[PDB]
Amino acid sequence: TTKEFDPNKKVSDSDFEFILETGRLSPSSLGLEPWKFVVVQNPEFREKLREYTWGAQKQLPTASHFVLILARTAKDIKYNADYIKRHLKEVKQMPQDVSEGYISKTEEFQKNDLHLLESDRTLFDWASKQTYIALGNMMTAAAQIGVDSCPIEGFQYDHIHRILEEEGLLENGSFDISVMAAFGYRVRDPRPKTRSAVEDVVKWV
Amino acid sequence: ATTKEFDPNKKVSDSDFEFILETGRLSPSSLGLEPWKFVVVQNPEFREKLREYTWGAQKQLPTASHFVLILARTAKDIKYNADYIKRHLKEVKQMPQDVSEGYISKTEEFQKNDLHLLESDRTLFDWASKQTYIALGNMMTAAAQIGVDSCPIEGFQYDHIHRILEEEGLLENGSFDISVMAAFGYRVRDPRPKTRSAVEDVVKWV
Repeated sequence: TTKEFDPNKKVSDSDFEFILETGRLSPSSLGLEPWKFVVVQNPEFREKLREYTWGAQKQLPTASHFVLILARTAKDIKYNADYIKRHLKEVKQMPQDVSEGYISKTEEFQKNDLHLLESDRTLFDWASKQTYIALGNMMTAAAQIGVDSCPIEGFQYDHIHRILEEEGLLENGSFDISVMAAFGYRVRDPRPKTRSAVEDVVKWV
Repeated sequence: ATTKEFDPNKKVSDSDFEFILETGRLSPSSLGLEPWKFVVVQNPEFREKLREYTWGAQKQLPTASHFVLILARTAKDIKYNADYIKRHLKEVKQMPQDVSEGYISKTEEFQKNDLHLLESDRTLFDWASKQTYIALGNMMTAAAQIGVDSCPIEGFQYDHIHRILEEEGLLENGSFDISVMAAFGYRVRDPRPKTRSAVEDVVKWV
């Protein structure tokens, strides 16, 4: 938990590549990797975002690196989307017949196991969940090399969506904003962590 | 790091598993609400009841050293005006009554207007569930740091799993619902190497 960074201490290229790499190598439901990591270093772009990111008033100006994590939309991660076909063939190297079975399974999973086809937002939120795995792993990776981080949800979706859309970063409706993340070196010690009593959040069966 | 099957005769030590569980509990959450519960299911009978409707853990449930159900808080507890939040801010975060009133107002504006979380009970639940996926990742990474393999599991029939957890009393009068499951143990063999999109396809710099 850091809210503010040292604006003059930058995470090295190769430390940041390690953070991004732990994101890329994160697991995802069905191996679909329904994410994109947009690293926003451009000062002016940060300032546009900051106007609608109440939760990053200090983080955006000071962060060494700032990441928008995008999740795939229903357009791309519904069972029968082309993104999934390309993904299974080109990344997972799945034969055509193996991929047909995999897609069938994906279909049954989405429709009847988790009821993801209720709405386009339900599918989006499923893909977004996968991005929170990457988020956690990227923050943990950072911490392991002495790099502080802050997850950021405090933004006005409508504005952020507009800004990213105009910028072309959502790739004709393939993506939407999932969550943001600032990385850098803290300028002060964090609030000491408070957490629920162990017996309130753990039960053994 | 992708394991579908474990050694049923190699158990994670209580101490090693506590390290895993603790990194989960210490995970960050939006607004610090920690909207989760970790149910560790070691009872082989209970595993078998889950297994009947958990297609995605046919081999994991029998063989895992440890099996975890991660629950998320429902609309009942993490809607801005819910009592869970007041108790949480007061008793865990030690917020003065005046500070907590402001925090709740902010939570309300955040949920209604910033992220549109009150579109349905399911959208609000899915927000809390996303917090649980942070913990899930952290638990998996912690495991890997100490040589422990892990498998996340979404491959289950919601309706059946919900019913089973509900009947067992684990959802605490609608306070929780199933978010995601996780198996922990020692692999029976090395996994294939990971395939992933090339870095230039999933990273973009502005």
